[PDB]
Amino acid sequence: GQKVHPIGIRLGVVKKHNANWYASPKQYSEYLINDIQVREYLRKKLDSAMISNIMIERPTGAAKITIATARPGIVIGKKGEDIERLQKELTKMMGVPAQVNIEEITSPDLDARLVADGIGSQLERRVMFRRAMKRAVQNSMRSGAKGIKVELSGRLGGAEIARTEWYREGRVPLHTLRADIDYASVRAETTYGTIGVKVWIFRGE
RNA sequence: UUUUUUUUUUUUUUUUUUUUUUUUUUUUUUUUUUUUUUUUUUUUUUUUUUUUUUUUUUUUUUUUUUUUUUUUACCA
RNA sequence: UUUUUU
RNA sequence: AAACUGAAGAGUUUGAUCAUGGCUCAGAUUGAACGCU
RNA sequence: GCAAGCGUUAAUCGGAAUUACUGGGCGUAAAGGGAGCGUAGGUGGCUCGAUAAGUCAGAUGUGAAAUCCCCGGGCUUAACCUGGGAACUGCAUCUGAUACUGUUGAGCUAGAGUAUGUGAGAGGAAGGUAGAAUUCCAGGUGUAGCGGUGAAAUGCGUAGAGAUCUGGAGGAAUACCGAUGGCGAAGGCAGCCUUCUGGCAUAAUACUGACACUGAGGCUCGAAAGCGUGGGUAGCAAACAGGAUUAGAUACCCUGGUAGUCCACGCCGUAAACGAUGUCUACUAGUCGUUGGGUCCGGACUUAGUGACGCAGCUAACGCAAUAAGUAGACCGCCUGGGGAGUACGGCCGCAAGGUUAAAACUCAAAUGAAUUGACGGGGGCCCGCACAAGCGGUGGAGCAUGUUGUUUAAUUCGAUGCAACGCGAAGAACCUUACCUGGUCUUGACAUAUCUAGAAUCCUGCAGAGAUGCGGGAGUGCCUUCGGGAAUUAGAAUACAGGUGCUGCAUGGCUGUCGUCAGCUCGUGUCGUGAGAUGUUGGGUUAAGUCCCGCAACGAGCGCAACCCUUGUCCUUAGUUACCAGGGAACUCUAAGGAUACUGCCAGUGACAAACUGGAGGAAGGCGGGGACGACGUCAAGUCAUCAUGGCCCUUACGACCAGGGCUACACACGUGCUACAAUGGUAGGUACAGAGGGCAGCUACACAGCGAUGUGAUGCGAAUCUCAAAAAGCCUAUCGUAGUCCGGAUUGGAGUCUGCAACUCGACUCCAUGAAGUAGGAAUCGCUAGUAAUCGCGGAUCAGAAUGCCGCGGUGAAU
Repeated sequence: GQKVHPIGIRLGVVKKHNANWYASPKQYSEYLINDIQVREYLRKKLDSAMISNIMIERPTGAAKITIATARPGIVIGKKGEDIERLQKELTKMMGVPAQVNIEEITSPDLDARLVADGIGSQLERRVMFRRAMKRAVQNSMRSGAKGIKVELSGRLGGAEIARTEWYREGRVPLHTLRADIDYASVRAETTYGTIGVKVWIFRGE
């Protein structure tokens, strides 16, 4: 526990906030609470389709939610009937129409959250942690990442003593502020406890 | 028995001349030390064996007892 | 000159 | 014609190593005993 | 896995090459006898013969049968029985062979010895002698110290020391030479001279003719200490005495000091007696020293020693390496896990001390060698950081605030505990928070889904009660679809369950501290090593930096460093309101976006023809311009299950849930952080200046009036570059106080109020009047700070109804070193 968040330290130099609205000092708190509610609802509902970058920007009441997923087809549904239900469920627990327009991740091996959640799903499927970690490294490296680091922390393989393991390939220079490093941290709820999964994908400058 | 020596702080020792209680070691609190020693700062601490007696005042002067040491306890 | 221990 | 056919190692000293070196084990055997059957 | 058996125990061999004949070792792991001489023994040169014992071959006799093995035969198969073979590695007697061993005859010279000439040497034994120096004694001069130590003190000295000079006595050792130099079997042996005496080295000739090597027992010699008798006795010095040091100091240091050390003659018989390496022989790259000879032309060669390197070979490695630990041979000694133990007992030796030979029980699964990586050292070298030093100001003493301990309580909720817990979680406990205590209560429950019964929810009410709660009365009849009805909704009908700040941070995730913003930490390939590993990453510089350059069996890479980010320092451009004011202006400040500049870029030197450093110019800025964020691999089973999430454990009319009151605020006490002071560089009373940043509808308030004041009423502007908080204080001028516990300090207490809030008793903050406590500069000890810093002065904000001396920021003045 001695490292800054890669996204947060880069929030203004090369990255952008995944929430772009403006409020007044009194309105801001309720905007933020509603935003966090929508985010947690979305991440629990669309847990099948591999969404990674839900972005909330609300211009004057009406909002424009933008989810980026690697599998837009399943979350949109047939002719677009799941997306309408999602639209109205968002609108119900926000103020007025939440236009959710859905992007597409054309390289799911370069997004850190998709890699981390894949490793997590494999871990909850009682797959060897070393093999899952190495598979993710290989997949990202041959998909074209300039660097990938993946850290697995916890009771790995049912071990009584938790340990931290990791693999790195490429550069992933955390201290460089202009590095374009995607980062994700998820948890796999195994049968022996929680295993934390951290993924750094360094893509350029 | 006897004659001398005395008995005081936790201990072992100083007083004292009627007008007061002492070092040292402790002990307690601090401080140095990772922590304990050592060390350094502070403190606390005496029915002066007891009991009559004299004095305005006694641990100190008298008398008794009581512990302590000694030294004696011999002749048939 | 004088630093014992765990 | 034949009597000419036979040879395995492991554990344990160290943070690790190689050596030394003891201890221990896997085999065969019995005029056997004991326990369960 | 075995199976009518399967396991255990006992016992033997195996594995164990762990007694090694096959088939081990002894430099450092256990192991070379202290060294020699030599007895028994073992082994042993060349040539020509003899013999035929060993040896080899053949034949014969025998080596019982059974068993083992081979080929078969009979039991239904098999076990079993059985025929014939093979074998029985042996012994005996004859015959043959003669390479080797034995026994012999003759011969030989190469191993080993002899005679003769030269040479070196601390080889040994006995005498004598010399010169320095110490000590002692006796004198002359001389006067107050000497001596000793890290300091001292003991000690010596005015009865005259020490110093200096002159005589005398005596003992021991032999500076310089002096040297991995010499000699000796080892132990050992140093002045010089004589005597007695051993070995060695060397050139040639002659001679003997295997006379040799090794060697159990045995004998001899054998450092130092020690023992006996008799002498000696200067210095040194066990013991011993005193002085110091120390917690102690039977020591180390100091001052003395006896045995002993010296001699003679004897004992002892042991040493890390070491090269931790038995002796002897042969052979096997080389290079450079040195000692004693010799031969040739200052060198060359050859010998016997004595050293340093270094192949092959050897070794576990270190290392050895013609002076082997290599390649072989002869003989001897020794080892067989660590302790017990080189001990006991018994012999033998000894005057004794003791030596020598040498077990066992028992006990433990190790004990060891060499090397590797770290860590550490009261090891070495180089370097950095407010680490010290140089300074400035504090803390530790007072009162108060706050946190913790302890104590006390019904409870004083829980966690944080060396740095890196203690104004920490908590960015703000009257109720709430709240997790604790007392009491009053509820049980699918305050909260989610499954469900079916009525109703739009929702609003207004009465009483009882501290409240949670309990019992009752009125208004409303939703909306879309419409007679199935639906997003919400109130009271349960029950099972699932919910709920748990209950436990385990030593089951965990996430998050954080810390070494430490220290400069490190690794990897791939290559190479080296049996290997753990190494190299890279080390070295010469250089840097803030594993920064950079150059070397280099390394070549490269990664995370760290730096840079990219924010802020500040100068300028330019766009823009000019609510900002600004030089002459409505578009100058300026400012505001807030985008850029410019700074790069060792230029100059001079130093530097390996480098990296780099030193100084200079220009510039607002000069070398990293200043400040921040950014915290490598990892370490502390570091902190957090009470933010959260979570594995497991635990409670489900209760450890869950609701309400009122109380507690978290108690104080013999102790500590940690602070604030206010102890005053004159100041207090007080008047004037008069100069900020920044931040907040404001969950509000800030112009102004007026009332009040001593906190505040209260009316009212105005402002979601703010507009209005406001708001006046900055320290500062400057004048007066006064005149060193006093005061005109310092402002705790504590009494009284009266204002606000916030349902509510100020426990337990709020301010205001006013009165009181006026300790405190006069703080022990041992200890902390922060290197420049706009410390010190000091005010001003904002988060949390927040109210409640900062804490936290987070802002500017003012502004050092010392």
